Amino acid sequence: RNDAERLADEQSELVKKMVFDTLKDLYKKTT
Amino acid sequence: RNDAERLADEQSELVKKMVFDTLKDLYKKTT
Amino acid sequence: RNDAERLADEQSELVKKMVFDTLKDLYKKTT
Amino acid sequence: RNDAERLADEQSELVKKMVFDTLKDLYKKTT
Repeated sequence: RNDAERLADEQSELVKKMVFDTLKDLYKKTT
Repeated sequence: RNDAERLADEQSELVKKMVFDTLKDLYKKTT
Repeated sequence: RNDAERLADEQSELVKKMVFDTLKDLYKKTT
Repeated sequence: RNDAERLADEQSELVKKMVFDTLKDLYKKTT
């Protein structure tokens, strides 16, 4: 069993999604 | 919508894999 | 002259700082 | 404060250099 593995995936997915929104609109300001 | 989107996507996945490993070690110390 | 170079640094610095706060408190939840 | 901090720092710089290059190309298309 590895809760940290699955658990870590969650938190990581939360950050990746957050960056998307930011970088998304941020990258739009240029183009 | 534009390159700005496809970009933010490449960054997220990049940041995810990065933070993904971090959390792993974070819990490793105490699981 | 390269405004994109210096300009890019700014935006990038804004994201890095943002991630710090997030990852900071996020990494604290573990330890 | 703890490893959680030193970590978030390593991630930021990592995400920065990543987003730093992106912006470069973003403006490259139109500067």
